[PDB]
Amino acid sequence: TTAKQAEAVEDSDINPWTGQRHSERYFKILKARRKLPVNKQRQEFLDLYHNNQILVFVGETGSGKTTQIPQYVLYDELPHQTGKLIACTQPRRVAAMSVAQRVADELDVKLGEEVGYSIRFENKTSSKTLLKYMTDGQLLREAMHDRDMSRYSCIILDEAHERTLATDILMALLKQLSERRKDLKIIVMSATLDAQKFQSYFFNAPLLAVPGRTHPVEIFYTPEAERDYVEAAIRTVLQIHACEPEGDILLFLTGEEEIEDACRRISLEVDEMIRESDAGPMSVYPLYGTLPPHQQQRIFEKAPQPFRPGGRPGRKCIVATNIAETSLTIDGIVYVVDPGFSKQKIYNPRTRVESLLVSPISKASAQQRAGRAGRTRPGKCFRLYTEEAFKKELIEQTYPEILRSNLSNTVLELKKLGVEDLVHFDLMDPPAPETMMRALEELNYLACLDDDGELTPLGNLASEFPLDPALAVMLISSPEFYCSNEILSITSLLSVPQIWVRPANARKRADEMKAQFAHPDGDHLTLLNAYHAYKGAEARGEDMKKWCHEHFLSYRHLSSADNVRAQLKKIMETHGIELVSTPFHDKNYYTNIRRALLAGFFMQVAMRESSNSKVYKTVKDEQLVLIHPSTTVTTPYEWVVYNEFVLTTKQYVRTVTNIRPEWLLEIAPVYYDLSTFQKGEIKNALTRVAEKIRRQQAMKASKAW
Ligand SMILES: Nc1ncnc2c1ncn2[C@@H]1O[C@H](COP(=O)(O)OP(=O)(O)O)[C@@H](O)[C@H]1O
Ligand SMILES: [Mg+2]
Repeated sequence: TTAKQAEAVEDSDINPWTGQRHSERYFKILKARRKLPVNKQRQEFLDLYHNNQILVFVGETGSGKTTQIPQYVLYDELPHQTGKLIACTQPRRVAAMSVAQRVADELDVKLGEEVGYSIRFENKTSSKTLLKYMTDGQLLREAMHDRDMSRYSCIILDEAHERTLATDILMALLKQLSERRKDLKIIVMSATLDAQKFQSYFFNAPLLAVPGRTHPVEIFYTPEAERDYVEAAIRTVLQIHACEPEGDILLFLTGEEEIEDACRRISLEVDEMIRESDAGPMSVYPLYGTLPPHQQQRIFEKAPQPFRPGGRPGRKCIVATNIAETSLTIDGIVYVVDPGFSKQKIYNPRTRVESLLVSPISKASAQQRAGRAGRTRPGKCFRLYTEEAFKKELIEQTYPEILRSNLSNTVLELKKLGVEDLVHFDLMDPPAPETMMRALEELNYLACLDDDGELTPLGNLASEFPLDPALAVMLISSPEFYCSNEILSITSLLSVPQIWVRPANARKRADEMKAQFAHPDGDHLTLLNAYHAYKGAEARGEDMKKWCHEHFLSYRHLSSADNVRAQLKKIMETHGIELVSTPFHDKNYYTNIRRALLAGFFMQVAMRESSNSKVYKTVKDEQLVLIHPSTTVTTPYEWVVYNEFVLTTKQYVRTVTNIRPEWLLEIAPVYYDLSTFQKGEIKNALTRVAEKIRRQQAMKASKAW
């Protein structure tokens, strides 16, 4: 129970968890581990853990705080083994999976056995699991079925400073739960030191702070901004690899596509650089949210060394998103390239505009990025933006995600959790009252709540799905349109990255191939066609990776979509939701699907303003939009249902499907209650089609007597 006793247990020959003998790797890694900053304060941790129910832990990135602390807890409760588990929550998937693998290696056990991870649609655990690294959202969803979280004896909320939505809701739930369950330990971990609010919130909880031990980082700035930050970044990476000593490079970018393309171009220009120059070898690794486990783990490979000793220093380049900002640490990094951008989620209430958007980072973010370089040795950060700009463009911190998000899912989850008074829920930072209200009416239109604010059977059923309320409701309602299977496929496809691949060498081909999958009526149906082609090839016995390459489709994203589809399907079967399909010979096959979309996306509809323009106008928001140029639809109809709302230089809607206005009035009578529309073109059009519907009811057949 004391620190040295725990160490002596760790030092033993046999593995206490598996009854097998420890490997040499285990002792190598152990001896390595005990050099970490958190180690020398282990005892001080244990004390604080032994005398307190709730504890606040604060340390810099690279301390050991995520990999070591759960293990400290594990070995501490080892002598009196409890039947419950240890949960560590990471706001980022990749962090959870990667760290799970690491701690698996440190405990000398198989991943998914004693140490396991839990992500939405990705479960690497079993009955053997004592330590689970999960996404905070995943734990939040577990709480909905288990309000007291009876399977956990200790819960470690990690990376709390990121102030994500699920983390905050979890903090509230756990504050309220610490009063009921005194047998539950709670450890809140952070990187930013200002956790006095965390203390005050959790009944003045104690604080353990690890002294920062980062080496000095020298910060470099450009003279004047460079418009295209990507090639700036690439030329920077090249200039470093050619004109600097030993070390590894951390290059921050925005998303998957940018990262892959940049990796490829860097690889090319480095390859040519080898044949012509003094520059040594350089391996390049991508790092982003959707990346599969193997490719995640490949970033921890060590750099290649020169062809001949004494010169040509070789190295690694990690082209990562802001995951590498604070969530995880890579050793060997000495240089950091910071273009100053990240993909941030923004939400405007009034305009109802929810969107992902590449935007300027925060001052705090910038400082973290710079900080990573000076861990092992003193390092330098190349910031592409100007110093003056740094000083006065950059917001000082990224505001709480709660403050900038759609709270429909949140309110649904809270209702499922039993919260009967939302506007008093003791969250750390209460959301804007009008925003949460908007969540309430959005839930009202989906018929997930009754007039008493309680869950509709449909709402309760919707909470059982790992989906946004709209998507969930669409899926659940689909049997009424006699196309549940197809809507399942489409839900799955909508829940994974885009499936299209467009390599630089084969663009014209790729595009054309994409066009071959195109359905005339909409993008959802195009996705459906591609997926069906994929399943046909799979059934036929084809090599699906080769088939996907050959057809310019992402095998990763498609297989992922199939995984998601499987899980959603068995959730559907559990709760008695019918799986039905219209015979393809029927003329209503596609119309049933297009209509089925309106069950969940009746609020994301736009109307073409005139024939003299390609401009569409959203319903009840009066937002001017264009159909995104990445459409398989060559003939957009007057009315469209869109899935996404992206903002670049112009406001786009993405993944649109042609619909008939009558369907809006039929499937969505309450929301398209015409008397609740403002004066304008949309109201007039819908009025005309309504009056048209009345003419249609020419029949006077019912009269009986
Ligand atoms: N997947 C991994 N493979 C090898 N080493 C790792 C891995 N993840 C983290 N580490 C090491 O563990 C140390 C502590 O980092 P970690 O505990 O993951 O996060 P935190 O910064 O919260 O402590 C780092 O110095 C890093 O070198
Ligand atoms: Mg960590």
